[PDB]
Amino acid sequence: VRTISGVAVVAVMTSPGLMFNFDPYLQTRARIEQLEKVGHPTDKIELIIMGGTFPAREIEYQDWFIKRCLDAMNERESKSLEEAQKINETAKHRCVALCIETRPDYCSEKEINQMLKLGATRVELGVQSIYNEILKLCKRGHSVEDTIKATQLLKDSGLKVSYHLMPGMPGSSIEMDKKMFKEIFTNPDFMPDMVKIYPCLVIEGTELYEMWKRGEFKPYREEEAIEVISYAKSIMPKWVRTSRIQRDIPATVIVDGVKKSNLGELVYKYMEKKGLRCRCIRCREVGHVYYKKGILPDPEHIKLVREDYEASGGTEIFLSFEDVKNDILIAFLRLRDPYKPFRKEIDDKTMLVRQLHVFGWEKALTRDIKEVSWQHMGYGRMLMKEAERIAKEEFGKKKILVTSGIGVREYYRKLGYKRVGAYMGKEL
Repeated sequence: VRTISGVAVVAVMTSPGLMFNFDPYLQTRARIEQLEKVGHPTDKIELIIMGGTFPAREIEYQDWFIKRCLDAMNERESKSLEEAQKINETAKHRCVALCIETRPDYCSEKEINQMLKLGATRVELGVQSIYNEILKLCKRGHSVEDTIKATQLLKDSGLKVSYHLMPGMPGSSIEMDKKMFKEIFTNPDFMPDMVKIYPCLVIEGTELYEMWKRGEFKPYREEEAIEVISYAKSIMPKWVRTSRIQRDIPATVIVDGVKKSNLGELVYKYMEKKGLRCRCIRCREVGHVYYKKGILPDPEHIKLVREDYEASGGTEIFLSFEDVKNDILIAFLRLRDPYKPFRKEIDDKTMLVRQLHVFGWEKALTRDIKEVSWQHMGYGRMLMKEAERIAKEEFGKKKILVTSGIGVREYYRKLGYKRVGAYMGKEL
């Protein structure tokens, strides 16, 4: 069987899910209830806004949609978005993360301002491909230049950046896809924090369906998808987090393409056969290593580790606590020296804490030591202390701004941070 995490994922659908006529409150509440039915904790919630067009909707609609999702978490009505957010800072169901999915050409400064106002902590760009040939071929409404610019504006606003990517699009190839993944992790224009990967599928009613019928598009089968994703994972940097390889599309709607439901497991077994190692965040995090391999961090070998890389014109500092003998990731912090910020509260003497993650409670149903956690052991506070030290003593910055989930602001207050516009900030 699978694993129970301490963070509840609540994914909701915006208007043009079907059962609740896209009501934000009913979707959020129904998902929480459903999770409580099966004994999954719901005190910490990652809210995911699905649709990819949300940032293009009227602001009135966005504010209301997020307000009502928070109302369902707060279990009470609110007069406005801002009040629902204030209430949620101390509610029983805290919004610790808010991910908004969007097309890369709907990611202007104005839209980023609005997303920060909503409390967003992560933005998933519908990149699909980094090659303009492929994008025009499939009549996508964005360029690779859109993706690059959006990525930079997001990073320099302190937000986590996720790329949705599709191997096997029309016009592509196995080698071309492999090159795309190498470029995404070694070209500073890209360097995303997360990637969501799934091979391109043929679903009736899409342009891809039209191309497929014309004989223009033969989608990847399992073998091809496995080869590309296995390569991608073998080269993923330690600072990249991947999504569980899966899809919420039932096999009876897939005209052509990968139908089987265990693509992630197939990739894993292929990587074993070929001796391909995976060092990315999902592969090494405590809960996954315990579920997969039955072992726990060896405290004699837990160290603070640091890895730097150039991204979108600036410097990313990836700090982690890690069992370096067994290569197990316990916690990490993303610190950025920004490049060309535009937000009012970001100086040229400002460092950005874009993310702090301590892997916490986790009920591994398939192991005999069931519950395991690593919060309240000091790793988060030690990562923050190191981040402040690096910011002040190495980069000569004078203030540090934290991108904080609504429901996480209380944590940063305990560490001396105060609200600074959309962020939690501290003078160094």
